[PDB]
Amino acid sequence: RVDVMDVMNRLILAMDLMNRDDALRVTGEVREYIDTVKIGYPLVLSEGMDIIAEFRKRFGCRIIADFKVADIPETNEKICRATFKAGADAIIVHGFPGADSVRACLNVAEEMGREVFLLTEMSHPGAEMFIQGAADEIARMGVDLGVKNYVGPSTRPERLSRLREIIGQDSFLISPTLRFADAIIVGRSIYLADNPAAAAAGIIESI
Amino acid sequence: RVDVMDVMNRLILAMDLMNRDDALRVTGEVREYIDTVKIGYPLVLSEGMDIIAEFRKRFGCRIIADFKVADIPETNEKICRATFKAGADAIIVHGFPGADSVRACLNVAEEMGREVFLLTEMSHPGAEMFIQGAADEIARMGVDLGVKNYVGPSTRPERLSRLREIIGQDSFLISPTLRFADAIIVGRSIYLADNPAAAAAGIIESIK
Repeated sequence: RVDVMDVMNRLILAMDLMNRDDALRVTGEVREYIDTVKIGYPLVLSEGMDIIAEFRKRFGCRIIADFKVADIPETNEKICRATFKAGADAIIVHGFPGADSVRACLNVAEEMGREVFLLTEMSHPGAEMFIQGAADEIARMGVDLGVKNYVGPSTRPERLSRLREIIGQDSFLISPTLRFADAIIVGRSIYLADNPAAAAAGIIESI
Repeated sequence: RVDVMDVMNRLILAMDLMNRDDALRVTGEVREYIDTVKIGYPLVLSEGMDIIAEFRKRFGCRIIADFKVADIPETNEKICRATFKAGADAIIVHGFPGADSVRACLNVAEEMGREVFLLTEMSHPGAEMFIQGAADEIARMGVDLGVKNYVGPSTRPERLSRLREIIGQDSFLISPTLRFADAIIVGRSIYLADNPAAAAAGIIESIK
């Protein structure tokens, strides 16, 4: 789809290592296979937000900030602004705090020319308690607000098809499958592999 | 209560300013009235996590990291560990992602001798959609897991009474009232005032 991001090889690296040397080194080993990297709080809190600009300059990659933004609207605005100022191309935001909290993020993203990904569901066991039951309504909330980028789980394929039905065929969907999602997110299988390149290149072979 | 934190004057400063100079300056202006300061992501992402240790050293204050932790268990562990290593005395965690996500935080806090605050509810308008309906069950989940520190909203007094009933009389409850909560959180009324010290001192006079 032209109006949503192009992710090289439909493979997003979840760079969840917490030290700068390893994150930069392991990312380097697989740089030829991916142009989009997802980073989260453990890395940025440990090493500083300046690491975002570092990735983009050293590897030329898009950065998705997996910050699971989940505050009140005013605070969400400030988190998004700081994150985009640091160079992030996109930010992942929770839907459970409701529509105004999501809209706050969309406002800043539109202002600054960046993207919001709405996290519709999670797949860790505790997600059954509240998240699973809210997933469909959160996805619909996103659609109603004009959200064009979504994160959904891959552990249950039939959940991905359901998400697709809600968000439509054109919105961008990434999942941690490619019949429904536009790109897959892979972390450990790559960054822990004794040969990250052998892991990455292999995954792209199947894709 | 002896086994939960003593907050000076029952007043927590929500230091939500985003630049280091102002945050340190305005905090300095009201330093004698508070020993517990809540810091969030806008400040820490803008200025670095090193600012946490700076607050504790310059003001001798306790720091609560209002990071609204809301990830999977493994990632929650790492966020908590990084935050505690940076010197935070406590961290605020969402309950919506469920019990294992909360327990991950509790594990690290117990290891490192720090505290987890469970956020049971929020008071912005959008909170009605999903958070309001989950609040009682989240508070009960906290109790069942041995959580001793909670954050609840104050805009609805009768919600604080309900929360207090669930968590019992001894757990520590903070809220943005003092008949139910152990301490109140104040931000803008203090840090955005021609004379923050006048605001802080005044608030403390009402508390008796």
